[PDB]
Amino acid sequence: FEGDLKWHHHNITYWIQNYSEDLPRAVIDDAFARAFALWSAVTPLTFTRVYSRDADIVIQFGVAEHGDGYPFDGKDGLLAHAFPPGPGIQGDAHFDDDELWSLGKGQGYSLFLVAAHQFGHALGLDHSSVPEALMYPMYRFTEGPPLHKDDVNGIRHLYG
Ligand SMILES: [Ca+2]
Ligand SMILES: [Ca+2]
Ligand SMILES: [Ca+2]
Ligand SMILES: [Ca+2]
Ligand SMILES: [Zn+2]
Ligand SMILES: [Zn+2]
Repeated sequence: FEGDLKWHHHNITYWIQNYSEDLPRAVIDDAFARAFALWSAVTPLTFTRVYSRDADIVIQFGVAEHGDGYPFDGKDGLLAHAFPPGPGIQGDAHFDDDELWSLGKGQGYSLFLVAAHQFGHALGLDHSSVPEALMYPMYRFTEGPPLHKDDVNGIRHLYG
């Protein structure tokens, strides 16, 4: 009788399929690892980076129509999107490479912050109505801690 789209295994894998040319590959790797670690700390879930098309969460940079019927829209506007837990395209996270990806300081959008938000979706979270929460549906650059009680409550409601 229990519902919520969620992963039914606790060790989730992820594959960085390609790379934006806006940042060094190591910096991109580290941004995604940091975004997963945000979630990992407060949940029984683990995240394992793999090199495999068969990862749970496939990560892809793309522009305009990129093969899922949810085209990106050029600069600004939509930044990224992610599908809820499930097989194949489900669980995957895509980033609009018509954006300038950075660490959010000076110019462009923080790849770390956007990815942390997308990974919330990829793990089954919807949007928050709390302006301060990571899952609030608007980008605000911050240097400080992104998680709010509401984000932690949401993920723990799903996974314990
Ligand atoms: Ca964990
Ligand atoms: Ca865009
Ligand atoms: Ca997937
Ligand atoms: Ca870009
Ligand atoms: Zn997409
Ligand atoms: Zn969102």
